[PDB]
Amino acid sequence: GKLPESPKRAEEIWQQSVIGDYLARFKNDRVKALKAMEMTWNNMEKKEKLMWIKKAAEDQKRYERELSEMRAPPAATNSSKKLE
Repeated sequence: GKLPESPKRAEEIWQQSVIGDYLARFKNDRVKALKAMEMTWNNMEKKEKLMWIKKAAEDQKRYERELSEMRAPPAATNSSKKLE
């Protein structure tokens, strides 16, 4: 495929999700944002971490598809195929 996108499951769904409010607080606090997010993810365990993945992994699809599509003229019909 492509390039559509490429979520990132964990760091994607969540980072973008929080980093915006984390970077916003200090207006470029990223330093804190990255931690507040990193830590907060690891201290949690598989709970957060694993699940964060699926959020953007669940979202990653859209985007896989963008690509694949391409190549998935079939990967679209002949798979990419549909194809069943």
